Amino acid sequence: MKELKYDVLIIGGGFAGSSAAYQLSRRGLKILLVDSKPWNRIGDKPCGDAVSKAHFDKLGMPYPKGEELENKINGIKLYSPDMQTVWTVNGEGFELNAPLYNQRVLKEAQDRGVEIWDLTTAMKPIFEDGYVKGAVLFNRRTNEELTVYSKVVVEATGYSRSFRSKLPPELPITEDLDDKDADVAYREVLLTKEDIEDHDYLRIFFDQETSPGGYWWYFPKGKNKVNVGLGIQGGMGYPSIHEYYKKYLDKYAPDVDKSKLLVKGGALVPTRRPLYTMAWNGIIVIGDSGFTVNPVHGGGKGSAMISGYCAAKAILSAFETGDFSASGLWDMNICYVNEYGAKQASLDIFRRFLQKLSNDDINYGMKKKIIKEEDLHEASEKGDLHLSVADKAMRVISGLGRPSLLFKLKAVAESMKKIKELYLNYPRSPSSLGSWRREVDNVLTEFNKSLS
Ligand SMILES: Cc1cc2c(cc1C)N(C[C@H](O)[C@H](O)[C@H](O)COP(=O)(O)OP(=O)(O)OC[C@H]1O[C@@H](n3cnc4c(N)ncnc43)[C@H](O)[C@@H]1O)c1[nH]c(=O)[nH]c(=O)c1N2
Ligand SMILES: CC(C)=CCC/C(C)=C/CC/C(C)=C/CC/C(C)=C/COP(=O)(O)OP(=O)(O)O
Repeated sequence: MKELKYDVLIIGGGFAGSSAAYQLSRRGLKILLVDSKPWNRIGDKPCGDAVSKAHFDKLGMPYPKGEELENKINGIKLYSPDMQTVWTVNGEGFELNAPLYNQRVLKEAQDRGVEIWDLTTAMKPIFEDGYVKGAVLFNRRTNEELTVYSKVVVEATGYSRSFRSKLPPELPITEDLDDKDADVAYREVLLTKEDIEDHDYLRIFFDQETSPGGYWWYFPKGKNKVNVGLGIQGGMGYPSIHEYYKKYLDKYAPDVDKSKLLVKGGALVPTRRPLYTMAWNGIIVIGDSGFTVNPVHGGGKGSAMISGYCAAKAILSAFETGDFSASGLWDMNICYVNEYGAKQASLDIFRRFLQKLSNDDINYGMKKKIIKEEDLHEASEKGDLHLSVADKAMRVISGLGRPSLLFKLKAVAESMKKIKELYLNYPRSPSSLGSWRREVDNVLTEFNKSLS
């Protein structure tokens, strides 16, 4: 078959893959990006389409404009199980036309010298001499089966992780996902009968009965269009998520016109710390494939762009040293962990605590204001549950006269603090990965027991 040689092969053109291509463009490298979907459908995976504005600023990513920006977000209203207490969190964000923006990022990267092949699937990984040296592609637009060699393969295949899963199981880069470390999520976009009240605000409904292990959401895409859906924890034996959706839709979205359905569908969402290493010999993994999703609220498009940035940084370093080993690509880990990874690890622990709380716990916690918005902002943005804040909440929880998991909040804050410092001390070399990883596991397995 035909053989082509590139510097970098990016597999997957999602938020992760497109950002990696964008950040790498116009810097002396020959890049090829492939995606199984046709160009017009790239980036249409079922999503809430809600991304923070802060993510676009930090990475120097182009703002969504025109048709790419369906609705400006100014904050989030989150509700209690009994709908009695409503917290409001202010902050600017965007309700996106995800495929439209995703395709502009691709188009711009293409204008910057990056070659993009749509309708192309990476079938078989080229693994020779202990290294990832490319992949076998199938371009069904030209019906070709090409062999593409590369110094670095960027794995950005989403939750399916279809490429790296076909690699030898001895590679740390083939770490799989535990069922309970993921949520299944489903959403629909409908037009509403009446105009949406406070359409510049997102709505999040916490309820362990209507969405166990997750939550419901009401994300307005305009004055009369809303993205409504839910997420539940996998590997728990819960019935189909569409059963939960069909049963409790009217509670969280009574205003929607069910005869004006636009899109529908669902997918898997990783809710854990990232891969213990996101880089190995001749390969870097980003996006959902590298578990870059926020463990608490499930947002992963912002952190996918971040992983793409760090992937671009590490690859440029690898070429300047001519070293494409795990050691030569190790900056991928150091960069991402400092940017979002260390936060994920801390929120991984906090997630496990939240998922086991009862509706009575959440109702009491929100009504009695165990934390204020000042520390809530500090939480899901820095991953820090300050010990002074936990103490302030525990004094309120002390007023509870019934048994509850809330009484372990201080111990949770200490475990979060512990694993946070552990990730900030991420191994400087691949030869320390095994030792560090087992220490992380010990922290987690210990914590799982402390919640009982
Ligand atoms: C229902 C629901 C709701 C939400 C969310 C998820 C889900 C399922 N998320 C998470 C967010 O959707 C997700 O984390 C990001 O899209 C991750 O971007 P990726 O590019 O890694 O994935 P993505 O799946 O988009 O990328 C995979 C791409 O690679 C291609 N591909 C795969 N295998 C291939 C192969 N072998 N060869 C070629 N191409 C291949 C696929 O065709 C696809 O284009 C979210 N996030 C957020 O920030 N806020 C939100 O509101 C939500 N809400
Ligand atoms: C539904 C699933 C699976 C995930 C949803 C993921 C979420 C909640 C995304 C929300 C992103 C968004 C539009 C946030 C806007 C509101 C907000 C609190 C933004 C916080 O970001 P910053 O802009 O940094 O906040 P500040 O600058 O105000 O501190």
